[PDB]
Amino acid sequence: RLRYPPEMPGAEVKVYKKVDNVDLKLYIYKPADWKPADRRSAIVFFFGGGWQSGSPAQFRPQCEYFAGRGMVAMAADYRVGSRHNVKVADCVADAKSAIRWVRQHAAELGVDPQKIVASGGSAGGHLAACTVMVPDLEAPEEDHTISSQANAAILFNPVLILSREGLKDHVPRQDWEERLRERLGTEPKAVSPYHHIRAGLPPMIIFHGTADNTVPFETIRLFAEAMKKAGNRCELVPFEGAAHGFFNFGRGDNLAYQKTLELADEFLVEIGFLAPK
Repeated sequence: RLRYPPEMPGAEVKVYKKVDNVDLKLYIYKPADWKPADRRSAIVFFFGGGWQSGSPAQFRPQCEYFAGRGMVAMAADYRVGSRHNVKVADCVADAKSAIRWVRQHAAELGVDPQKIVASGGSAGGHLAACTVMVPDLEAPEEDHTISSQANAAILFNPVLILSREGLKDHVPRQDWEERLRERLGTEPKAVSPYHHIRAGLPPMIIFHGTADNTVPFETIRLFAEAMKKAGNRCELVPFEGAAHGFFNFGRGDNLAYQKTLELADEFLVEIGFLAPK
Protein backbone atom coordinates (compact mmCIF):
# COMPACT_ATOMS: atom_id res chain seq x y z
CA ARG A 1 0.00 0.00 0.00
CA LEU A 2 0.96 3.67 -0.15
CA ARG A 3 3.64 5.00 2.19
CA TYR A 4 4.64 8.51 3.20
CA PRO A 5 7.33 9.67 2.65
CA PRO A 6 7.12 8.08 -0.82
CA GLU A 7 9.76 6.25 -2.81
CA MET A 8 9.98 7.52 -6.41
CA PRO A 9 12.85 5.61 -8.06
CA GLY A 10 14.23 7.25 -11.18
CA ALA A 11 12.42 10.54 -10.55
CA GLU A 12 14.27 13.84 -10.46
CA VAL A 13 13.45 15.66 -7.22
CA LYS A 14 12.94 19.43 -7.24
CA VAL A 15 11.77 21.69 -4.43
CA TYR A 16 8.95 23.80 -5.84
CA LYS A 17 7.95 25.66 -2.66
CA LYS A 18 9.48 26.56 0.72
CA VAL A 19 6.81 27.32 3.33
CA ASP A 20 6.96 26.94 7.14
CA ASN A 21 10.41 25.32 6.86
CA VAL A 22 8.81 22.55 4.75
CA ASP A 23 10.47 21.67 1.42
CA LEU A 24 7.63 20.63 -0.89
CA LYS A 25 8.92 18.42 -3.69
CA LEU A 26 7.99 17.61 -7.26
CA TYR A 27 8.95 14.16 -8.51
CA ILE A 28 9.70 14.57 -12.20
CA TYR A 29 9.66 11.75 -14.76
CA LYS A 30 11.17 12.85 -18.04
CA PRO A 31 10.61 11.06 -21.36
CA ALA A 32 13.20 9.35 -23.50
CA ASP A 33 15.26 11.67 -25.72
CA TRP A 34 14.34 14.64 -23.50
CA LYS A 35 16.20 17.92 -23.98
CA PRO A 36 15.75 21.30 -22.25
CA ALA A 37 14.94 22.96 -25.59
CA ASP A 38 11.88 20.71 -25.96
CA ARG A 39 8.37 22.18 -25.71
CA ARG A 40 6.57 19.11 -24.39
CA SER A 41 3.26 18.94 -22.61
CA ALA A 42 3.39 18.44 -18.86
CA ILE A 43 1.08 16.80 -16.33
CA VAL A 44 1.14 17.45 -12.57
CA PHE A 45 -0.59 14.88 -10.33
CA PHE A 46 -2.00 15.72 -6.89
CA PHE A 47 -2.62 12.75 -4.62
CA GLY A 48 -5.86 12.18 -2.74
CA GLY A 49 -6.43 11.77 0.96
CA GLY A 50 -9.10 14.21 2.09
CA TRP A 51 -6.62 17.10 2.41
CA GLN A 52 -5.37 15.15 5.46
CA SER A 53 -3.15 12.29 4.23
CA GLY A 54 -2.05 10.58 1.02
CA SER A 55 1.17 10.12 -0.90
CA PRO A 56 2.78 11.28 -4.17
CA ALA A 57 3.40 7.57 -4.80
CA GLN A 58 -0.32 7.26 -5.62
CA PHE A 59 0.13 8.54 -9.19
CA ARG A 60 3.62 7.12 -9.74
CA PRO A 61 2.27 4.52 -12.24
CA GLN A 62 0.44 7.20 -14.22
CA CYS A 63 3.58 9.36 -14.25
CA GLU A 64 5.61 6.56 -15.79
CA TYR A 65 2.92 5.96 -18.42
CA PHE A 66 2.69 9.58 -19.54
CA ALA A 67 6.47 10.02 -19.44
CA GLY A 68 6.60 7.00 -21.73
CA ARG A 69 4.23 8.85 -24.09
CA GLY A 70 6.47 11.93 -24.34
CA MET A 71 5.23 14.18 -21.53
CA VAL A 72 7.15 15.56 -18.59
CA ALA A 73 5.09 13.91 -15.85
CA MET A 74 5.35 14.79 -12.17
CA ALA A 75 3.79 14.01 -8.80
CA ALA A 76 3.54 16.95 -6.40
CA ASP A 77 3.77 16.81 -2.65
CA TYR A 78 1.61 19.34 -0.83
CA ARG A 79 0.79 20.09 2.79
CA VAL A 80 -1.95 18.06 4.48
CA GLY A 81 -3.72 18.28 7.81
CA SER A 82 -2.33 15.19 9.53
CA ARG A 83 1.25 16.39 8.97
CA HIS A 84 1.02 20.20 8.82
CA ASN A 85 -1.20 22.84 10.42
CA VAL A 86 -3.03 23.57 7.17
CA LYS A 87 -6.58 23.91 5.90
CA VAL A 88 -8.03 23.22 2.45
CA ALA A 89 -7.17 26.75 1.28
CA ASP A 90 -3.49 26.10 2.05
CA CYS A 91 -3.54 22.94 -0.07
CA VAL A 92 -4.98 25.02 -2.93
CA ALA A 93 -2.11 27.51 -2.56
CA ASP A 94 0.41 24.65 -2.78
CA ALA A 95 -1.27 23.21 -5.89
CA LYS A 96 -1.20 26.61 -7.58
CA SER A 97 2.43 27.07 -6.54
CA ALA A 98 3.25 23.79 -8.29
CA ILE A 99 1.59 24.86 -11.54
CA ARG A 100 3.24 28.27 -11.37
CA TRP A 101 6.64 26.68 -10.65
CA VAL A 102 6.35 24.37 -13.68
CA ARG A 103 5.40 27.29 -15.93
CA GLN A 104 8.12 29.49 -14.45
CA HIS A 105 10.73 26.77 -15.07
CA ALA A 106 9.26 25.60 -18.39
CA ALA A 107 12.46 26.38 -20.31
CA GLU A 108 14.66 24.21 -18.09
CA LEU A 109 11.96 21.50 -18.01
CA GLY A 110 11.57 21.21 -21.79
CA VAL A 111 7.91 22.14 -21.37
CA ASP A 112 5.45 24.27 -23.36
CA PRO A 113 4.11 26.71 -20.72
CA GLN A 114 0.71 26.50 -22.49
CA LYS A 115 0.47 22.68 -22.33
CA ILE A 116 0.49 22.10 -18.56
CA VAL A 117 -2.12 19.60 -17.35
CA ALA A 118 -3.33 19.42 -13.75
CA SER A 119 -4.57 16.05 -12.55
CA GLY A 120 -5.50 14.34 -9.31
CA GLY A 121 -7.74 12.01 -7.37
CA SER A 122 -10.47 12.92 -4.86
CA ALA A 123 -9.01 15.85 -2.76
CA GLY A 124 -6.20 15.99 -5.31
CA GLY A 125 -8.77 16.14 -8.08
CA HIS A 126 -10.32 19.07 -6.23
CA LEU A 127 -6.91 20.78 -6.14
CA ALA A 128 -6.40 20.18 -9.86
CA ALA A 129 -9.82 21.71 -10.56
CA CYS A 130 -8.90 24.67 -8.35
CA THR A 131 -5.83 25.34 -10.48
CA VAL A 132 -8.01 25.63 -13.59
CA MET A 133 -11.00 27.58 -12.30
CA VAL A 134 -10.91 28.74 -8.63
CA PRO A 135 -9.59 32.32 -8.34
CA ASP A 136 -7.04 33.67 -5.85
CA LEU A 137 -5.76 31.52 -2.96
CA GLU A 138 -2.23 32.11 -4.27
CA ALA A 139 0.91 32.09 -2.15
CA PRO A 140 1.24 35.78 -1.22
CA GLU A 141 4.97 36.09 -1.99
CA GLU A 142 4.96 34.45 -5.43
CA ASP A 143 5.03 36.27 -8.79
CA HIS A 144 1.36 36.54 -9.70
CA THR A 145 2.20 37.77 -13.21
CA ILE A 146 3.18 34.15 -13.84
CA SER A 147 -0.14 32.33 -14.20
CA SER A 148 -0.85 29.37 -11.92
CA GLN A 149 -3.77 28.26 -14.11
CA ALA A 150 -3.32 24.90 -15.81
CA ASN A 151 -4.20 24.54 -19.49
CA ALA A 152 -6.24 21.33 -19.08
CA ALA A 153 -7.38 18.99 -16.32
CA ILE A 154 -7.78 15.23 -15.88
CA LEU A 155 -9.82 14.45 -12.77
CA PHE A 156 -10.20 11.11 -10.97
CA ASN A 157 -13.42 11.11 -8.87
CA PRO A 158 -12.79 14.68 -7.65
CA VAL A 159 -14.60 16.71 -5.04
CA LEU A 160 -16.10 19.66 -6.91
CA ILE A 161 -18.82 21.02 -4.59
CA LEU A 162 -17.76 22.27 -1.15
CA SER A 163 -20.68 24.61 -0.37
CA ARG A 164 -24.45 24.13 -0.35
CA GLU A 165 -25.36 27.73 -1.25
CA GLY A 166 -27.59 28.12 -4.30
CA LEU A 167 -28.08 24.35 -4.63
CA LYS A 168 -31.68 23.25 -5.21
CA ASP A 169 -31.07 19.64 -4.09
CA HIS A 170 -30.17 17.72 -0.95
CA VAL A 171 -26.58 16.47 -0.69
CA PRO A 172 -26.07 13.60 1.79
CA ARG A 173 -23.91 14.10 4.85
CA GLN A 174 -20.51 12.45 4.51
CA ASP A 175 -17.92 11.21 7.00
CA TRP A 176 -15.20 13.43 5.52
CA GLU A 177 -17.61 16.39 5.75
CA GLU A 178 -16.94 16.19 9.54
CA ARG A 179 -17.53 19.95 9.77
CA LEU A 180 -14.56 20.38 7.45
CA ARG A 181 -15.78 23.99 7.33
CA GLU A 182 -13.55 24.48 10.38
CA ARG A 183 -10.68 23.11 8.25
CA LEU A 184 -11.49 24.89 4.97
CA GLY A 185 -9.64 28.10 5.80
CA THR A 186 -12.10 30.20 3.74
CA GLU A 187 -15.79 30.72 3.27
CA PRO A 188 -16.80 27.45 1.54
CA LYS A 189 -17.65 28.94 -1.87
CA ALA A 190 -14.09 30.25 -2.21
CA VAL A 191 -12.76 26.67 -2.42
CA SER A 192 -15.71 25.19 -4.34
CA PRO A 193 -14.99 24.65 -8.08
CA TYR A 194 -18.72 24.30 -8.84
CA HIS A 195 -19.29 27.87 -7.63
CA HIS A 196 -16.79 29.27 -10.16
CA ILE A 197 -18.12 27.72 -13.38
CA ARG A 198 -17.86 30.31 -16.16
CA ALA A 199 -17.17 30.54 -19.87
CA GLY A 200 -13.67 30.31 -21.30
CA LEU A 201 -12.27 27.59 -19.03
CA PRO A 202 -9.58 25.03 -19.99
CA PRO A 203 -10.80 21.64 -21.22
CA MET A 204 -11.07 18.69 -18.86
CA ILE A 205 -12.09 15.05 -18.63
CA ILE A 206 -13.48 13.48 -15.44
CA PHE A 207 -13.68 9.81 -14.43
CA HIS A 208 -16.19 8.97 -11.71
CA GLY A 209 -17.90 5.85 -10.40
CA THR A 210 -21.69 5.85 -10.33
CA ALA A 211 -21.65 3.98 -6.99
CA ASP A 212 -19.23 6.40 -5.30
CA ASN A 213 -20.36 6.64 -1.67
CA THR A 214 -17.73 9.25 -0.72
CA VAL A 215 -18.36 11.77 -3.52
CA PRO A 216 -21.86 11.36 -4.99
CA PHE A 217 -21.79 11.01 -8.78
CA GLU A 218 -24.69 13.47 -9.09
CA THR A 219 -22.55 16.37 -7.84
CA ILE A 220 -20.12 15.65 -10.69
CA ARG A 221 -22.95 15.22 -13.21
CA LEU A 222 -24.41 18.58 -12.18
CA PHE A 223 -20.95 20.16 -12.48
CA ALA A 224 -20.36 18.80 -15.98
CA GLU A 225 -23.80 19.87 -17.23
CA ALA A 226 -23.31 23.43 -15.99
CA MET A 227 -19.84 23.55 -17.54
CA LYS A 228 -21.16 22.37 -20.91
CA LYS A 229 -23.85 25.07 -20.74
CA ALA A 230 -21.05 27.63 -20.35
CA GLY A 231 -19.39 26.32 -23.53
CA ASN A 232 -16.57 24.42 -21.83
CA ARG A 233 -15.22 21.05 -22.92
CA CYS A 234 -16.00 19.00 -19.79
CA GLU A 235 -16.31 15.28 -20.55
CA LEU A 236 -17.68 13.17 -17.69
CA VAL A 237 -17.03 9.44 -18.10
CA PRO A 238 -19.17 7.37 -15.71
CA PHE A 239 -17.79 4.03 -14.55
CA GLU A 240 -20.94 2.00 -13.96
CA GLY A 241 -21.12 0.39 -10.53
CA ALA A 242 -17.63 1.60 -9.61
CA ALA A 243 -16.82 2.76 -6.09
CA HIS A 244 -14.62 5.56 -4.82
CA GLY A 245 -11.00 4.99 -5.84
CA PHE A 246 -11.86 2.55 -8.66
CA PHE A 247 -9.18 4.04 -10.95
CA ASN A 248 -6.14 3.35 -8.78
CA PHE A 249 -3.34 1.02 -9.81
CA GLY A 250 -3.97 -2.33 -8.16
CA ARG A 251 -7.74 -1.99 -7.66
CA GLY A 252 -9.94 -4.57 -9.36
CA ASP A 253 -7.72 -6.14 -12.01
CA ASN A 254 -6.25 -2.83 -13.23
CA LEU A 255 -9.05 -2.75 -15.81
CA ALA A 256 -10.32 0.67 -14.74
CA TYR A 257 -6.71 1.78 -14.27
CA GLN A 258 -5.86 0.92 -17.88
CA LYS A 259 -9.21 2.27 -19.09
CA THR A 260 -8.77 5.72 -17.53
CA LEU A 261 -5.25 5.94 -18.97
CA GLU A 262 -6.40 5.17 -22.51
CA LEU A 263 -9.28 7.65 -22.18
CA ALA A 264 -6.97 10.29 -20.68
CA ASP A 265 -4.46 9.59 -23.47
CA GLU A 266 -7.16 10.03 -26.12
CA PHE A 267 -8.28 13.26 -24.44
CA LEU A 268 -4.73 14.64 -24.53
CA VAL A 269 -4.36 13.70 -28.20
CA GLU A 270 -7.73 15.32 -28.95
CA ILE A 271 -6.71 18.69 -27.48
CA GLY A 272 -3.34 18.56 -29.23
CA PHE A 273 -1.14 18.03 -26.16
CA LEU A 274 0.04 14.57 -27.23
CA ALA A 275 0.90 12.88 -30.51
CA PRO A 276 -1.03 9.73 -31.48
CA LYS A 277 0.45 6.34 -30.70
